[PDB]
Amino acid sequence: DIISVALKRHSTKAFDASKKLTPEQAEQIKTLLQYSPSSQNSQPWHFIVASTEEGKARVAKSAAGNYVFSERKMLDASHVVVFCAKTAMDDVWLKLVVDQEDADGRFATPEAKAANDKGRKFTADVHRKDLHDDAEWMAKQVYLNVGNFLLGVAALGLDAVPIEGFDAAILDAEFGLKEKGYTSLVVVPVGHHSVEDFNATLPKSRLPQNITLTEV
Amino acid sequence: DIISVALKRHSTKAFDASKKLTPEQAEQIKTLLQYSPSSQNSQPWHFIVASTEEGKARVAKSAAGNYVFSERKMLDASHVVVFCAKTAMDDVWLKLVVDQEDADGRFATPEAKAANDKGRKFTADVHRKDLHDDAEWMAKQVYLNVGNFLLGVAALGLDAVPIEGFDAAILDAEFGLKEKGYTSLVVVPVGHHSVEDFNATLPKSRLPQNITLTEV
Ligand SMILES: Cc1cc2nc3c(=O)[nH]c(=O)nc-3n(C[C@H](O)[C@H](O)[C@H](O)COP(=O)(O)O)c2cc1C
Ligand SMILES: Cc1cc2nc3c(=O)[nH]c(=O)nc-3n(C[C@H](O)[C@H](O)[C@H](O)COP(=O)(O)O)c2cc1C
Ligand SMILES: O=C(O)c1cccnc1
Ligand SMILES: O=C(O)c1cccnc1
Repeated sequence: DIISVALKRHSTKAFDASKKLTPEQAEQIKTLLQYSPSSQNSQPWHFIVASTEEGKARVAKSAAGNYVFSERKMLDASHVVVFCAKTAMDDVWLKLVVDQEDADGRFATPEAKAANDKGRKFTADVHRKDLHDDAEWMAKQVYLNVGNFLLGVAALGLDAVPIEGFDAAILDAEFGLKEKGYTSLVVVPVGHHSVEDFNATLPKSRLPQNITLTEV
Repeated sequence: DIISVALKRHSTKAFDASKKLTPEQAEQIKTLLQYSPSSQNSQPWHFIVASTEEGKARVAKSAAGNYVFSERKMLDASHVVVFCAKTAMDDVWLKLVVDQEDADGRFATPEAKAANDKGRKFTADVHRKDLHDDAEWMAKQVYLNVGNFLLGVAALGLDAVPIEGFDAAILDAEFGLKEKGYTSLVVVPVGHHSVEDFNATLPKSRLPQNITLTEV
């Protein structure tokens, strides 16, 4: 059951390099990434999935220097996912989203399609013109995908760890993200933990509900 | 299987008001909220869980004006969760987190406790003093909790919808959040969909992976 998974999952501190995802697991993690929800189904994201040693080495360049403890995680995991957010809101993307919704058969009429597009544009306009927070808004949706992903991969029986401990400017330059209109936010290595993962046997710790939660 | 869950879940557009969470499901959703991961185990969040008519009516005040379509969802769902983020980083919270980790038995020595606290404080200081983005950073963690929650509730067999379509200023004032140092970000009604939920029978739509995903 999913509660057992939420209580048993942990942030892996060390991965077993000999243990690779099955072909089926590799496809499943890509499905999890794709099918996350997002505000207005905006999907304001790109994913880099590194599974070769060369690919993972390129991602790990971002952990050089101050983030050296992140490096082994990045190199030793089977697959490494880099979660990127769109930095500017392009109208091309919004059209792409609604054209895909149309192709998938979500609209009964042209008028329903037009209304969906109008709603999405309105929301995007509120964030960019009224709140001046569109970059933040898009990044929040990516963090939502990360949360979905971490629970999903645990429910597949895989070990993972979310990493903010890397240099985003280096990762951006390594993959040319700035010019494509993306920024890297979170790196998530995925695989199986090794016997050196000290966190696997430690109790989980959270604040009590009487501190964080009010019932009304 | 979790992939089936991710592919079958949907944003509910209409709830069945007669269909309530079981007592056990109500406890399980609160556990999901508590046990989400967060950067540095910072847990920079508060949750309001409304299950009474009075409670849910208070939340639904925020679905006024531009947000009237959110009102039915908030009133008709069994339980409504408001996800709030801390707005100022208080040192009291950071001390509380590490004191809880200590009580749960995560540290072998006083030196390991001190190092954990030092790391957490360093990270918090980078966001507040160097990046000037601490509010954004805390809100990102709450969105991560939301993504965890949405998949978890689906795996429990419950329907949900995430809502950004509400008036946060009204919700903040209704519960006195500003003075407590929180801001409401996302409202998630939880329950069972009704036969009027038009989204339950529509195909799910996402951009193809050849647009959103690069393998390296
Ligand atoms: C957004 C995010 C960023 C994180 N960054 C790191 C990181 O850079 N290095 C690391 O060792 N752990 C990292 N963690 C793991 C957290 O410390 C961990 O989630 C938290 O202590 C709760 O423990 P758990 O994940 O075992 O439940 C990160 C977690 C999240 C959610
Ligand atoms: C952060 C967030 C905010 C959302 N806000 C709303 C909302 O205000 N009203 C609504 O009807 N749906 C809202 N949605 C639902 C999205 O439109 C939805 O996730 C997506 O279009 C439909 O895909 P799904 O059925 O896979 O969730 C929100 C989704 C997310 C992730
Ligand atoms: O996804 C939606 O339908 C949505 C998102 C934000 C605001 N209003 C609607
Ligand atoms: O949670 C952690 O261990 C963490 C978070 C950010 C950066 N470095 C470490």
